[PDB]
Amino acid sequence: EAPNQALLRILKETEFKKIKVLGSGAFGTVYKGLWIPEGEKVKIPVAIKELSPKANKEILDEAYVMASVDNPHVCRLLGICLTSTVQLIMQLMPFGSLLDYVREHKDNIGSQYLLNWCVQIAKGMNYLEDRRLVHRDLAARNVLVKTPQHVKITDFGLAKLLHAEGGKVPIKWMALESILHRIYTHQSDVWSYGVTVWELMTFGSKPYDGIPASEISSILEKGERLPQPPICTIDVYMIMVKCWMIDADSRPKFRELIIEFSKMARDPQRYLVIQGDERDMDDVVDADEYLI
Ligand SMILES: CN1CCN(C2CCN(c3ccc(Nc4ncc(Cl)c(Nc5ccccc5P(C)(C)=O)n4)cc3Cl)CC2)CC1
Repeated sequence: EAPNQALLRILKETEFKKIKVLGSGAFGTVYKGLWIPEGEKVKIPVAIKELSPKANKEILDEAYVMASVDNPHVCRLLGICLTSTVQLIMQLMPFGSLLDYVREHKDNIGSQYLLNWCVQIAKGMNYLEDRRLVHRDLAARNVLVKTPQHVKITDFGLAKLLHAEGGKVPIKWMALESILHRIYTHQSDVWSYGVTVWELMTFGSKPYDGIPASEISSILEKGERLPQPPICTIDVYMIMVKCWMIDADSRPKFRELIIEFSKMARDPQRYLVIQGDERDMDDVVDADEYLI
């Protein structure tokens, strides 16, 4: 396989200011912050993630993956910070996760935005497929909003470079072959993409709500799937159901999903039916403009 010439960038802690906690949870807390490269006269809005030798081992594996990807629909790592427990410095996505955003603004989200997000997530995933990377945890919570017009895929803690494995994982986004056999493919990412689209089309509902994860395996086996969303035409709902087929070779490819959702994005009202669809920081630079 080709040699990975990606540059790991080490960043000085004295160059960052942690401003507020963006989130806390199972992982180490994520901070909003400012990165001021010395002598460069730029202020770069960043998100800093920190969770012990087991912690540093897991965070440098994610830094390995994120340092090796360069696409507009994939979250970008700026560098790492050599703290006793290593810090991941990434680009700040000001609007949070697409899951939260779609819930907070459901009364103002139209069909043009929903289908454009579907195109953009598929472009991210098609890029990860070109790089032989299996994300394994695609979900609306792992798609971040830079602007409502631009979204990027952001969580690589489970990603693997093509997969058999052992460990904890989110069952309600997983392809049935993964639940039963711990197998993962780009095609099983397609299954989670369908669930992610369903999360968007229902303005942020939880799949298989109030059903134990232990039950999900046999619900899927008997032939059951997630319901058609109210806003959804059979055209859109059929694409989801195709991602949830049993034969993984039968599900669509990410390059085909780009085409399909792109076509539906030219006549959005024909494919999604939503009521009232028609209706000192001077030196700040976004990470996407600060190159080297
Ligand atoms: C209902 N209230 C009203 C306020 N809303 C919250 C909205 C969600 N929040 C938020 C999270 C992230 C950003 N930007 C951001 N950029 C870049 C990154 Cl890497 C990032 N990572 C991150 C952050 C927190 C949790 C998890 C992660 P992960 C594990 C996906 O890496 N986050 C901006 C915001 Cl606002 C905080 C404000 C919702 C809650």
